[PDB]
Amino acid sequence: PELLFILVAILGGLFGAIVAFLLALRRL
Amino acid sequence: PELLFILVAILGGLFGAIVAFLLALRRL
Amino acid sequence: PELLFILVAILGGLFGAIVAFLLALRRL
Ligand SMILES: CCCCCCCC/C=C/CCCCCCCC(=O)OC[C@@H](O)CO
Repeated sequence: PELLFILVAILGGLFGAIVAFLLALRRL
Repeated sequence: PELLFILVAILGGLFGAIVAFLLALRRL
Repeated sequence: PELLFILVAILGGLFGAIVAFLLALRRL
């Protein structure tokens, strides 16, 4: 179950980076 | 503990995208 | 060990953000 929780953390970081990009476009 | 794990994973990706953007502005 | 679970979540989240930043960098 260790590797699966890593992908969850990796997928969450992938999601957070796109949120940072969408918030930037919201300003632009 | 599960909610905090996915939270800081999203915050890590949210924080990593901003630092990379500031690293990108350093080029140009 | 609730301390190191959060650290790997930060590492996994930062990993995901760098993935997306280089993933979107390919599209250009
Ligand atoms: C704890 C931090 C709180 C917010 C601090 C805000 C001030 C510092 C920086 C502000 C601007 C951040 C913008 C960040 C925008 C998201 C990153 C992005 O778009 O990357 C992809 C692009 O480079 C295109 O390939």
